[PDB]
Amino acid sequence: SVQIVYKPVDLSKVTSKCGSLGNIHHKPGGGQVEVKSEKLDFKDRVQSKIGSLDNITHVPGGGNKKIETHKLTFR
Amino acid sequence: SVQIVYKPVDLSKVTSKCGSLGNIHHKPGGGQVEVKSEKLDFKDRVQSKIGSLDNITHVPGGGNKKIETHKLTFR
Amino acid sequence: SVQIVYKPVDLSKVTSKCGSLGNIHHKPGGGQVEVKSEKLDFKDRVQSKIGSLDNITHVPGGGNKKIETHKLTFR
Amino acid sequence: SVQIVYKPVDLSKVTSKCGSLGNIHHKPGGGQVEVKSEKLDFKDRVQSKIGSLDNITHVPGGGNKKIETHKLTFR
Amino acid sequence: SVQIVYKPVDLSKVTSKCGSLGNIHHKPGGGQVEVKSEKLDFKDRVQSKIGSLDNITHVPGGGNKKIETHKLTFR
Amino acid sequence: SVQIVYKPVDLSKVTSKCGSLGNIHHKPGGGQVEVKSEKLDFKDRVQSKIGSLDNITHVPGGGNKKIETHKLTFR
Repeated sequence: SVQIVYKPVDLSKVTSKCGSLGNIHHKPGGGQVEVKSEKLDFKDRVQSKIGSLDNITHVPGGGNKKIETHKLTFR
Repeated sequence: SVQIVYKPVDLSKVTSKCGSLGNIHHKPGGGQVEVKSEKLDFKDRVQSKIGSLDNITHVPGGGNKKIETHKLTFR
Repeated sequence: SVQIVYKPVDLSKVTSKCGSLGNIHHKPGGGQVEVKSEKLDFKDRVQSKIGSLDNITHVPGGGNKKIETHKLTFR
Repeated sequence: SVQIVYKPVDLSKVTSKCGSLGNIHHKPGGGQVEVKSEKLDFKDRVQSKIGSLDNITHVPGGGNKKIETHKLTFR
Repeated sequence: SVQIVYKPVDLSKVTSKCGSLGNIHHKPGGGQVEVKSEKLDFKDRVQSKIGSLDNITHVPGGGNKKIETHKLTFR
Repeated sequence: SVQIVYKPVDLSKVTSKCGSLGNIHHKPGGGQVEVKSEKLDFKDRVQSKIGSLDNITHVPGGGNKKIETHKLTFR
């Protein structure tokens, strides 16, 4: 006689908390911004940002990836 | 005689909390922004942003990916 | 006679908390910013940022990756 | 021959969240309270409270009680 | 022959979160309280409280109580 | 022959988080309290409190209690 019992159990947790969480910002204050430009020249792509206060959260990450394999094989 | 019992159990959790979460902003204040331009020239694509206050959340990430395989095989 | 019992149990946690968490910022204050530009020339991509206060959280990381294998084999 | 295996598993949760939780109160404003008392008589206990704004959380409850008994008995 | 295996497992949680939790109060404002008392008489205990703004959290409760019994008994 | 393997496992958690926790109070304001008392009489104990602002946390409770009896008994 042969008996095989195959009963792996998974109760595990996987978790990511990525970015800005639970922070307090109280009266954050951008000052005056002046940009003055004259007679400039450009011969390729210009990417420009101007501003008094920028608050930015950027999250390419925090991804979860679970790979699981089971392979009971007999004779 | 042969007996195979194949009863893997999955109760596992996967979670992502990506971006800006639970934050408090109290009276965030952008200042005056002045941009002045004269006699400029451009010969390729211009991307421009101007503003007093920018609050931004960008999340390309936070994706969950579960891949699972079972392969009971006999003779 | 043969009896095989295969019962691995997983109760594990995997966790990441990446970025800015639980911080307090009280009256953070950007100063006056003045940019004055004249007769500049550019032959390349221009990437430009100007601003009084920038608060930035960038998280490419904090990803979780679990790879798990089971391979009971008989004769 | 006799074999007895006694392996109850407990993974249970018990939880109470009693009182005031997660509320927001914005500018709650008690009015003017004026009490004028004259020529009174009291012949037993006086218990007295006077006030403009009261926030009160009282929790006599929210208790958790787990009673667990195991009694394997043989002949 | 006799074999007894007695291996009960407890992984359970018990938790209480009793009182005032995670609340936000923004500018809560008690008003003026005026008490004027004249020619009064008292012939037993006086308990008295007067005040403009009261925040009170009182927790006689929230207790956790685990009672656990094991009584393997043989012949 | 007789064999007894008494090996119970406890991995359980017990926890109380009683009182005031994680709250935010921004500029809480008691108003003016005026008490004027004239020609009074008291013939037993006086307990008295007067004040503009109170913040009271009182926790007679929140206790954790565990009782755990093991009684392997043989012939």
